[PDB]
Formats: sequence, C-alpha cells, structure tokens
Amino acid sequence: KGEMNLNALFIGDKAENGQLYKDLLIDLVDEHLGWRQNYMPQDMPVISSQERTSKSYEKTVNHMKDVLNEISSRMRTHSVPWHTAGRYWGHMNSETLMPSLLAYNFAMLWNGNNVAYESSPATSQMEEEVGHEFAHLMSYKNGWGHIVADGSLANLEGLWYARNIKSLPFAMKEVKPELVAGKSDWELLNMPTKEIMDLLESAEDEIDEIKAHSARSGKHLQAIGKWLVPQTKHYSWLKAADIIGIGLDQVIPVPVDHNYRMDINELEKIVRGLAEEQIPVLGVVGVVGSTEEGAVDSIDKIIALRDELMKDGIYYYVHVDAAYGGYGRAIFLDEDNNFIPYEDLQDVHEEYGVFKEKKEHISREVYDAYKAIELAESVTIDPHAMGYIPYSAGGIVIQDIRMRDVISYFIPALLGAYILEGSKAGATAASVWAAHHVLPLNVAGYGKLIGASIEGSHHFYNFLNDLTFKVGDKEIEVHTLTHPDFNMVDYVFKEKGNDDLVAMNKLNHDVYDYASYVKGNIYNNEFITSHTDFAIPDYGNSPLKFVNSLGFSDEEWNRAGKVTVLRAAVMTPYMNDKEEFDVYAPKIQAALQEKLEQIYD
Amino acid sequence: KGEMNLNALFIGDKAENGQLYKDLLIDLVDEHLGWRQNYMPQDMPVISSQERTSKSYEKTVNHMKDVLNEISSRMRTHSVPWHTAGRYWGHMNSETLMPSLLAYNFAMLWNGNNVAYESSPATSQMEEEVGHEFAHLMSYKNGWGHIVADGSLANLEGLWYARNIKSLPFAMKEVKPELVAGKSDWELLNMPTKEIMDLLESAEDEIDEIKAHSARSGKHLQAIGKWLVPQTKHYSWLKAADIIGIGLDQVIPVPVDHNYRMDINELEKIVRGLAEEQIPVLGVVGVVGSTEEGAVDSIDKIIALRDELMKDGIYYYVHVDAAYGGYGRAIFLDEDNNFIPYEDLQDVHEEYGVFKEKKEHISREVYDAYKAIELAESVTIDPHAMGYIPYSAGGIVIQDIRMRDVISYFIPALLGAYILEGSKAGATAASVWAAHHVLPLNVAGYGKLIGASIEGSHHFYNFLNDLTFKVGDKEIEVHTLTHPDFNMVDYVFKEKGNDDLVAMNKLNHDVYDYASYVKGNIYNNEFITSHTDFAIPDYGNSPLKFVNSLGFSDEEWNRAGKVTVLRAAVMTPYMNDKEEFDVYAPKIQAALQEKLEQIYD
Ligand SMILES: Cc1ncc(COP(=O)(O)O)c(CNCCc2ccc(O)c(O)c2)c1O
Ligand SMILES: Cc1ncc(COP(=O)(O)O)c(CNCCc2ccc(O)c(O)c2)c1O
Ligand SMILES: [Mg+2]
Ligand SMILES: [Mg+2]
Repeated sequence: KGEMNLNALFIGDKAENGQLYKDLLIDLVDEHLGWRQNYMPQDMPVISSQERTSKSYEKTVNHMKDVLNEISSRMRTHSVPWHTAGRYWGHMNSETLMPSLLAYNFAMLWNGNNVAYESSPATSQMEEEVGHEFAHLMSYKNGWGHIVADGSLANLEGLWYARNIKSLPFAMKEVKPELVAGKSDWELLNMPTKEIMDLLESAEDEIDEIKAHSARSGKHLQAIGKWLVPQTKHYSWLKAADIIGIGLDQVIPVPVDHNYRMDINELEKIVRGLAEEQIPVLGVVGVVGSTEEGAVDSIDKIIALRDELMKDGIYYYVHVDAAYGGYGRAIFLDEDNNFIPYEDLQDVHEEYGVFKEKKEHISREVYDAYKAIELAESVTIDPHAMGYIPYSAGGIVIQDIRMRDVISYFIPALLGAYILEGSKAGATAASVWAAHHVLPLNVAGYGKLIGASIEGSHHFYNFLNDLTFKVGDKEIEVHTLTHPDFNMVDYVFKEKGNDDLVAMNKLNHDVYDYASYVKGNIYNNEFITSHTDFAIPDYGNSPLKFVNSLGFSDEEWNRAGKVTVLRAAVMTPYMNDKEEFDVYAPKIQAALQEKLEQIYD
Repeated sequence: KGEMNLNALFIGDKAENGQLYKDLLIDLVDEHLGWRQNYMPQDMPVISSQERTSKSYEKTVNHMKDVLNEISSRMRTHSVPWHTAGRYWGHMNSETLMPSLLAYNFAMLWNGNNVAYESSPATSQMEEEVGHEFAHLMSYKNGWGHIVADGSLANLEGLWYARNIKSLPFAMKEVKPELVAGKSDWELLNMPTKEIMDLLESAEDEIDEIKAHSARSGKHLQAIGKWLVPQTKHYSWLKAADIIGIGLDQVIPVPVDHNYRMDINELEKIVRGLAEEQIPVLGVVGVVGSTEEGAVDSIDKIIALRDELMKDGIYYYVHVDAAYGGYGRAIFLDEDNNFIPYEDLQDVHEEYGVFKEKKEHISREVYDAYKAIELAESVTIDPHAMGYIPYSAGGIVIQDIRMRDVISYFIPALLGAYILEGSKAGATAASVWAAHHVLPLNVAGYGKLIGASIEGSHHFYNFLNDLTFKVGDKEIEVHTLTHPDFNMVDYVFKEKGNDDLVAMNKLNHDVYDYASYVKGNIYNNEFITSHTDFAIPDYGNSPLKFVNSLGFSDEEWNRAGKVTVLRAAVMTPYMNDKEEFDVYAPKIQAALQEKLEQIYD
C-alpha cells in the first residue's frame, strides 16, 4: 500500500499544515511539563506565584522578548526560502520532515547526553536502533552504525577506521606474530579486512596490546599507504587526511569520466602501478551522490576490481561516501528489506507510489552500484541530507560490528567509546528515529520521498533542455551538463553564437548573482540556484565532451580553465506530478527571463 | 543593576513558566509560518483543502501521532529528572535556558547550514558575533572563535592548531628559509607562537606553499614534540592524539597535586628534562574545571614557567580546556569587560546579585588562573556545559584571529574553511547568540548564573561534612574529597570503623546503584548522583592524603588501587539561597538514609 501522504509530513510551502505542527508541538510540550510536575509530586514549585507577577520577572521576560524579536527580524530578513514548492532549485535544502522537527524539540526539553546511557537512557536506546536501521539500509548482515555530527566527521571517522586497520597486521607482528607467521611485509599490508578482525578477535586476551602498536601509537602512518578518492571528491576528504595523519600529500585523485564518475580503468592503472612500486592502498572512496554533479560512482565495479586484484595480492578498503545519496537506497528496498530486482523496479515503484509515470527513472548502472554498497566496509550517510532530518545530523555505518573495536576506547554503554566525537544530543537521535519510524527505510516510506525528488529533478531536466530565451536581439539557450544519476540536475546558459567560454561563465556567474543572496533581498527572489566552477586542476578534461558539444574548442577550454555550471539538487517533494511542476515552470521562466533582461541592459 | 530574575529564563523545576514557554514558542512559530506565506505571496498553497481532510492524510497523521506517542512513552519512562531544584546532584546537567530552547526551535524551521553563508546568511552572522563574544570572554584583543559540535572536537581542533604550528618553522626552512635564517633546528622547534604568524603573515605570497610542507603533508608529526596533559585529563585528549597523528604514545601525563591540579613543579621537571634530551614540547593543556573533581589548573603558573623557560630556549603552546569552566570567567568580568580586582570581587558580587552572602566564594588561585587564560593561544568552552545551552554545542576560541590560516582550506564566507568540521546548524548559533544576548557574558548576566551554581555547591559542601547516618547498629559518615574550586563537590561514604578501602568503595558504588538508573524506576528516585573511580594508574598517589585522612593506610591504598568517589557538579540555579536549599536538604537526607537502609538489610 503506497497510501502514505508525504504532504502531511511537512509543514508546507505555504504553511498548509501549520496548525497540525503547532497542535502536535504544544501537545508534546504539555506532555513534558506534566512528566516534570509528576516527578516527585510532593515538591512545591520553587518559583512563587508572586515572583511570576513581579517587575523583576517582567523586565527580564520583556528583555527575552526583545532579544527574540531581534533574532526574528534577522531570521525573517536574510534566511533562504527553500520551503517554496518550485522556486528554489539550488543547494541540498528543502523542507524538513515534521515528525523530526517535533521529536527534536520534544526531546530537547530533556537535553539528554548520548555520550553516556546514564544521561540519556532513552535517546541512546533510540540511537542503537537508529544504528541498526542504518546497517539494514545497507543490507549489512552483522553491521552497526551511529549518528555523527556531520558527514565530514563521518568521512573522517571512516578514514580513522581504515588508517587503524591497515596498521593492525604490522602490529600483530610486533605483539603476537603467531597470528601473521609466514606473512611477508607486503602480504601484511594487503590483507582483506575480514581476515583482520577474524584474527583480531582470535587474539582475545591481547586485543588491547595489539591496538597499542596500531596507528593509535603514531607510527606506520606513511607505511599504511595512499588514499584514493574521486577527482570529484568533497573537501572533507582532503581535510580528513590532514587530521588523521596520512597527509594531504599521500592523497591520490583518481580521474573521473565525462559522467563525472571515477574512471574504473584509470583506477586500475593507479592501484597496480602503486603495487609495482610496492606502495599499499589505504583505501578508495566511492561517491554515491556527488556534490556538484549528482554522480554515483560505480561501487559494483570498484569491488569487482578489488576481487580481481585480491588474486594478485592487492586489497583496498572501500568506503562509500553517500552523504547525499545514502537515503536513496531505500527506493531499491522492498518491505522485507530485500533488494528489488531491476526487472520489477518500475512495476513495484508503481504499486507503492514511488513514481507517477511508469517509465525508467533509474539506470542498471546506479541500481547495481547501490546494491554493491553492501560489500564495502563503511558508508557515510547524512540524515540532514536526503533523510530530510534537520541539521545537524550525519551518519556512519560499518559492515562488521566488531570493526568498532579498532577505534574503541574505555546498549553500547558509553557509546562515546565506539565514536570519534563525544557529547551528542539525544534529541538528534529522536529526530532520526522518528523519521525512520514514520517513513520506513524501504519503498513503503523513504522510497516514495526519494522518488518524488528524482521524478521532480527529471521534469526540471526536460524543462531546461527545451528552454530558449530572446533577451533583446540576443538568443540565450540553456544546456544540461549531464543526465542526472540521482536528483542533481546541472545547467549552463550560453549565447547562441558566442564561442567565448570565459563569457559563458560570466553569464552563468551573473545569473547566480541575481538568483542568490548577492543581488537583492532574497524575500523578493522568484528563483534561487547554486553555482560551481569545474576547473582543469581538479576535474581535468572531464568537462571537455560537454564544452565541445556547445561549440567550444580544446584551446578556448584550456584557456578559460574552468566551466561555470549552475547546480540544482532538486529536493522539493512537490514536483513529482507534472501538473504541479507545469504550474511553477512558467514562474521559473518568467524569473530567469527578467534576470537575463537585467544583465544585458 | 543585578535586577535580572534567572527564575524567568527557565521553564522551571515544576514547570512554573510553562505557559511563558508555550506562548513564546507558538508566537515564534507563527512568525515563521507568516514569513513563509509572504514569500512570493502570489503562490497558491499546493496542499489542497480537500487533501488536508482526506483519509490518506488522516491515516498518515494518525501514524505520526502513533510514532510520537511511542517516543513520548519512552522519553517519559527513562529520562533523567535533572530539572528538580535539589534532588539531582550528579552530572553536568540541569535545566537549559528558555531563550536558547526557543531560539533553537524557531531557527530550526529555517534549517540553515552554517558551513556556507548562502545557506544561512543570518545564523552565520550570529556565529561570527558568537565567536567574538567568546574571544572577549577570554579578554583576547584580536581573537576569534566559533561553535564546535562538542568539546571533544574542540580539543581536537586545538591540537590541530598546535600540531600544525610547531611544524611551520621547519616548513619555512624548506620553502622560504630566508624567514628562519640562522635558526638552529632546535630554535625552530621552540619559537613563540606570536613569532610564527608574524613570520607567516610576512610571507604573503607564499602562505599556501608554506602550509603545504606543514603537518598537513603528513610529515614531522614525531618531530613536533610531546603533548603534555594533566594526569586528570579528559579522554578527548587521548583520542585527539590518536586522530591528529601525534600518537597516544607521544602523550606525557603530568602528575596532579592532592587538590588534583597539575603539580607545576612536576611540570617543570618534565619540560626541562625533555629539552636536555632535545625533545620539543608540542603543548600543555590547562584544565579550568576538571571532569571528576572540579579542579582549576593554575594557568597563571603555567604561562609563568613558559615565560621563564623562554629564556632557556624552551617554548610550549598553552591550550586551556575550559569545556566546563569556560563560562565561569564571566563572574570575573564587569560590565565593561574589565577583569574585576580580587579586592573588589565580594563587593561587586553583592551589588550585582552574583552571591547571596558576602563571603569569600572564590580563591585568588582560581581568580588569577582564570585571568591568565588571556595569554594562552586557544581555549575550549562548551555552551552545552556552563553556558546552559542545550546539546549539542561546544566551542573553541583562539587568541589571534590569524591563527586560523594554519588550518584554513579553500563574514568568514565558507566558515567551514576555518573549522575542522563541516555542516553546522545555524539553529545552534541562534541558541548560543540568544543566551549571550539575554544573559551578558559578565557579572550583569552569566555572572549571576555561575554564582548561583557556585553558592549552591557550597551549601552542598557544608551539608555533607556535618552528615552522619545511623543505619541499624552502624554509623556511616560522609566525607568530601576536596574544597570545590568551581561547582563540583565530590564525596564518599564510609563505615565509622571500617579500615577496608575496598569496602568503602562498595558502599559508594552501591549508593550510586540506588541513586541512578541502575536500581529502580528513575521517576521514583528521590536522589540521583554520579560515580567515578580515581585509580593509581591514572591519578597516582594524588588521592592518598584524602584516603589517609579517613583512616586508610598506604598499604590498603596500594592494595585496593582506587578510591570510588561520588561526584556532584552542582549546576542547579535554585540552590543559591540557603533557605531554598534547607528545604531540599531534609529530602536528600531522607533519601540517602533509606538508600543506605536498603544496602544493609
Ligand atoms: C558526498 C559528500 N560527502 C560529504 C559531504 C559533506 O558532508 P557534511 O554533512 O556537510 O559534513 C558532502 C557535501 N555536502 C554539502 C552539504 C551542504 C548543505 C547545505 C549547504 O548550504 C551547503 O553549502 C553544503 C558530500 O557531497
Ligand atoms: C575539561 C573537559 N573537556 C572536555 C570534555 C568533553 O567535552 P564534550 O562536550 O563532551 O565533547 C569534558 C567532559 N565533559 C563531560 C560531558 C558530559 C555531560 C553529560 C553527561 O551525561 C556525560 O556523561 C558527560 C571535560 O570535563
Ligand atoms: Mg565561482
Ligand atoms: Mg565504577
């Protein structure tokens, strides 16, 4: 039964459900104040009745009102209207799920600390469950997970896992070489991750000593190997190296295709090349849902190469960075957590309400990529991304629960023993738990929400291709960068006969200026988007096919050095129906017209 | 004018101000829904009237209600009643400030991302100000700061600063040795931090290259030196080494006194000893407000030694870990941000309402320690500690704004360039900003809140000393560990004639069991506290004077190996008046009596 109305789980583009929120809000608030009053009910209120009616109180209350009135003016002047159903087409931001907003404020009134069960016996039991729901979303059979502060710190917590794991073999040589007897110092730096715990767990009475000689000691950080990341990586990855101690100098970027997914052949060249030079590979990162392109790296083809190289004695750790796309894997899961066969996807999506038109919306490349995330050792998934949970809430999931003992310090009692950070809000766990439990992590819940964002991005794609604008005696047309592998549709504007790639980049960068906070009050902006510069230094000639299809030469490309593209991670849940989009399409067009008519007069 | 009622800035032990909260809550909510409706007011609500009255909606709304009703049952069964005015005497948890709770929920409805101004043009302008308010709280003249996820990640961000800074000299040798010409490879690893930027800023066109050869490269992580921390350190510090790459093996614990503050003489022995062996010192951490003892390390005496050793060619970075105590430095600041002279403290505290009895409440040791934090390079301050802001919100403050260029990547535009983490809630900034602006960070605001927690801890101290309990034909008495240097009062229970330190530890650890979530429903617990085990491995014979004053020999001490103490970081704002405490004292005593009468029958 796809009978869930997603339009009820949101306050609304025009606050249509504002009464629902306020009623559920005050109903939850009143339940908390009642708990308080009934804790030791023999206790008399300390704040007297006469004090609550005194001038001391009024002057203090009237100042809180004045401070909140200042906060309100500033929030209502500068904040971004990404609640609009179809005028915000930019960053990874729309509305957030009402069940999470309500459960956060409700839980914040108890202000539990998840670092220790004794300061959160209930929100910590939620995060335990939230952790298993993450693992089952990844089809891990004995995995685990927890809520991270943000995705950048979950990528770091992953590299922490890797960095420590590559070093464990060497350390079992120095502490109990009976575990790695007969193993060359290259065989040690290329052991599969499953073998390492199966050994680490074997040495029961020595786990603690073995870990003391790990990378936790501070040594073997240049021996563990190089970190391989897509050329289109997030800065979290460059900084993660800096902090973990591998170094930004030991980070190798693997070139990307013209779909801006890692070239699996260029990946091979590098891994084999490094082993001929006898340098190990600490790990590779597969990006399911890129930052500026919305690209899904082929996890299926990364773990394939690893399975082929594992016969030539070369193993790599795979960490999937699904900060954006992690929650989209529920669109692939049935109500039993079994992965829908591709042949039955369009059919099942139609019976559950995931998609409104029974077409192909997802590729077998993206489907198989998502399915192979189950064979990687850790994944980064951000609830404050495609989970529709408010900031600040990220996630990390590990394939094997035992893997947390490689970073462990001394329910998971102090769950801060098995995490990188420390104090955590139990209210952030309640907001995630609530979302996962109102919206199941399969096609009966989040599947429908992910699907509305995807289908809404596809209407945006076809709307942009057909777009042409006559501004004066000029004719500007809009070009899409690539076919969306998820919900991010990228686009550029170009003068019909202008072979200047420098000028095309000044058109797009002026459109951003008028469709952002830069030019004008944003409360009067009828269209808002994002901008990104793809530059040869960090992207290569990956954007050359596209720039060439627009009339640009490899000489103008190598001159300008960058193509400025406009980004639209479509996360609106109100643009799945073509009829609703067709209502806001004329409004996006009337805005982009007037914006273009203002940078040319 | 100390005319601020702090009893209005809290919901209340018995929800006395619950209407105030609900009224201000719904008033702020309605202001947000109005902004939304007036963004592009020509737009028609997409959720139809007929849909909001359809069965699809009801069934989905009725399930959200069912999920929230489950969350509510679990939160109202297991959460801890630290709202009570005088029955919770344990962890660093009481109520939170109403202005922050309101401003967080208000700002969460916009869900801005502080990693980039374009996704938070208002909550990022608040965090900029929140950052300067941190720096002025530390009497920095050209400092900076920002909100961290938690204190453990702010300690790490500090060590990141240090780790990179010690390495900069070596790197200016490899990139522009004209900056460090004539400087021995020991003089480089012992340059004062001010000299390093004054040089780093001098090399304008080479900053980026110089940083590429820093610890960011991955090299010189064992050359930068050893990290010195108090024996009574937080685990954040052990883990910070692991992650930053210095190693848990390059961490030297400096022994603590019997006041459990670093022995400044034992500190000297180590620093000079290390330089005779030619090992540099990466930095020392001074703990203003310890975890289990509430101890304030002598910052005044740490920066003194550094000023004396800086003539023998030995410099150390000082980072103050004031996660707990950071906000208590406002009790020392007048309304002009000038540090009150100790001679005038009791007087000024009486005219502003900070203390209710004109006694001495703070020592010149703690006063001068707080005042010398101004000469350390970075400080960790947690709003979710003595700032009374709800989780999750920590802080880091740096003495020199330019110091952020040593970790910088590419208003502070992307403030995520000058931070360790990434995505941040702008709502966490609004809750901190609101608190700082309802409660000024001097004696006219937070001074009064800190003072009520201190004075409330002192009544707890004198209440425990005089405490004796006749349980059966036995007589148990209560002993305080040390005189509170802040708001944490520690205590032990002991059988009058029992020379067993093992048994005394089983009395206290059984009291914890009955005064915690362990034994019984916590909604029927009339007293809740915390427990900690001070063990020779990590504390030394620091607890020997105390264990000796109770009738224990150095042989029973060395046998048991640990003393179990009960911890009470008194953060209640309702125990400053002796009359109010004297109302809850009989209730703490009746509870501890019945608890003791249950572990002995
Ligand atoms: C694939 C991938 N991994 C990690 C990150 C960073 O995750 P964080 O949660 O931010 O730590 C990202 C990029 N995420 C961009 C998030 C974002 C959201 C709103 C904004 O306004 C801005 O500027 C950025 C990623 O793609
Ligand atoms: C001096 C000092 N520095 C850092 C920390 C850790 O800071 P975090 O904000 O937690 O990252 C601490 C210890 N803080 C204990 C915090 C706390 C609060 C509520 C609880 O229920 C528990 O268990 C812990 C510190 O003292
Ligand atoms: Mg640009
Ligand atoms: Mg114990």
